[PDB]
Amino acid sequence: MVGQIAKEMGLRAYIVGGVVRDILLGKEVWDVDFVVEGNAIELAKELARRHGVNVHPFPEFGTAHLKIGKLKLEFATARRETEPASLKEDLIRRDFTINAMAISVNLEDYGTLIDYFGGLRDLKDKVIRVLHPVSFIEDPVRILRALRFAGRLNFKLSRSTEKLLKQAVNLGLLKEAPRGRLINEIKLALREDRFLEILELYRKYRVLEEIIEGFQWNEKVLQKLYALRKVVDWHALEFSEERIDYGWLYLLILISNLDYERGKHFLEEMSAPSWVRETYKFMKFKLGSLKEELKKAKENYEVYRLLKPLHTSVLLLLMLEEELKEKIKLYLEKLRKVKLPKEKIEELKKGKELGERIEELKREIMN
RNA sequence: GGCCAGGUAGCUCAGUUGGUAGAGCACUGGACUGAAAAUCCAGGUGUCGGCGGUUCGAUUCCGCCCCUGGCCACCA
Repeated sequence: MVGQIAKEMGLRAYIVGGVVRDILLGKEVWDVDFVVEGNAIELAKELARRHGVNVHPFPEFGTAHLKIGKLKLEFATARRETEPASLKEDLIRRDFTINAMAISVNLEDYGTLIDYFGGLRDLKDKVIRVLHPVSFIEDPVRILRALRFAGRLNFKLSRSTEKLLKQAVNLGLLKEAPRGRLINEIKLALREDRFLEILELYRKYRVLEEIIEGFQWNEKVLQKLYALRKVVDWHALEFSEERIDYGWLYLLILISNLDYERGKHFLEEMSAPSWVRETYKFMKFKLGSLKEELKKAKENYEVYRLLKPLHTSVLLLLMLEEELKEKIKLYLEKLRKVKLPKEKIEELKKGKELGERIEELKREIMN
């Protein structure tokens, strides 16, 4: 219908950017971005009115948003900056070549890939490539993005792009950029499954030292990150129904040896989940004594006592220890499995004494 | 879209080591009246958002959604 409405209005609309990339990468997404030559707002309004759905105009931005089923559609007028702008002009202002392509929805040429800068080739050769030298200078946030992309798609930075990147951070543009954009970029990054690789690019190009204050790289933290990777693998393998957000753990490991002030400040800027702040504040002090307690553990019931109150995160942190690993595993796939029949429980009930008694019975079963 | 709170009666508001819920004004009922109100006795003041899960047991622990408000990024 889009090419039809566009036909009627004498306009040209195209699918654009990341979406196109994801399409070419065989990834399906519910968020599609259109670029219209001519008024995009009217296109969106007509579309929404024909499908009979609510529409959300933004006349100052020149863009509109509408949802059809699970599809999320964003229409945007072609512009030359961040006279009518040509498609080519709207594409030239984007970050990397793999993000620089477009696909016509117009009825006559429909299905035709439009590639000006050779984004198809770079996608073909697995290349993260900036459109112009000045790129990272314009938007320093791209610095992270490139890395992020290179991590997820497992692409490589072109020599041009790499040189310009190193030069971009060397000029300290990372500190000058808006804190919010950067922080959000990182928040995106940690949600990747390949986020570890991204951290590797982060360490390689030394961007973390600029954004975080007091952060430095060493071997212990790195090995901790890999051990965390393995633990995450196993946990997300057998216990996968119990999954939580893993990237925050890697973040915690990164900020572990940091001062608590800059740590709480960082988690504050990062708007981390409550369980993340809890796990961090618990890790900063109590964790040592907890480990020392788990070392003194003999009976299984004491282990149950020191463990069960804690969240999954803390346990995943305890799996870092070689000595504690089999113990925590034993706690997970074994130590908690149990129930009690009717008559017995009825006799157990014959206040808090019911709970205490049940605990006495459980510790009677364990040891 | 991420996060933070706030979610408690009809309205306005507190409540942590999980263990049997509260205030101020409206609600019914009766004593009171010619009727009404005040006031007295009292006692409804409630699946403490919705739904699952862990637990003997969840307002609480966790997960997914609902609403409102505020900080935030809002194309790539």
